[PDB]
Amino acid sequence: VPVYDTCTVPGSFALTFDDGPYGFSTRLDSTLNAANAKGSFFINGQNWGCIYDYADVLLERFNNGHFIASHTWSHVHMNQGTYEQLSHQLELVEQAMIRILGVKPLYMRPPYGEYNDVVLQVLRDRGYKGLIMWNQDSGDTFTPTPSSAQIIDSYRSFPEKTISLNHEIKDFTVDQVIPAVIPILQQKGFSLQTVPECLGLSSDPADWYVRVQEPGTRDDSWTCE
Ligand SMILES: O=C(NO)c1ccccc1
Ligand SMILES: [Zn+2]
Repeated sequence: VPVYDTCTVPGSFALTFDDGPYGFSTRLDSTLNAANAKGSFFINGQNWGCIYDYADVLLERFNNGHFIASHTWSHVHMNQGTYEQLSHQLELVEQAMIRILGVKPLYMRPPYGEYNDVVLQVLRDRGYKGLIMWNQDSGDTFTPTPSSAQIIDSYRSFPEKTISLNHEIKDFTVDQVIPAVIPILQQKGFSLQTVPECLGLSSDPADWYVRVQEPGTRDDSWTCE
């Protein structure tokens, strides 16, 4: 399976967000949507909330052309898992997206940026088309944590074709950084694209997923316990 860390489309720039959705996600998506900016979201199943409790955010995200991909169910250190454990960690997110959205993801980003040959083999066997890394880090999960002003200033020098790592579980990323950096990036000539579009893969959201069935209605299986 191919590993990607840099866009190829001239002028493109990928704002990417890990570990969500979360309690500020509706705000984040409204900010992106108001600027016609597209985000890439690498979601968990049970980590900072249960994915089924975020179904409405996920549906808005899906239907507005944002890119949704897997970050594993439980945010595991994948280099420590067996083939079978990793397959389960991916299957569980696939199943949630099948229930909520009717589709399976074709892409994923490994927690901690940690992967190996077992990870790549599981991805190949499960039909994934790509493992998505990054090439610039906002620092929003560094500890001690930089200020929003520091993060915004770092964004002023991230060049074209950046795939930027952010975490939507950080309130200041949603409330301070992204509202400041969208105009910085758009006004200097960058196109805020999803990762597949910026890689010269398809710009059609339907090509980022495999349709399995019609989206489900919420029932008692929409649970993480
Ligand atoms: O899982 C992660 N981000 O979503 C991660 C964690 C540590 C370092 C780099 C990335
Ligand atoms: Zn993560």
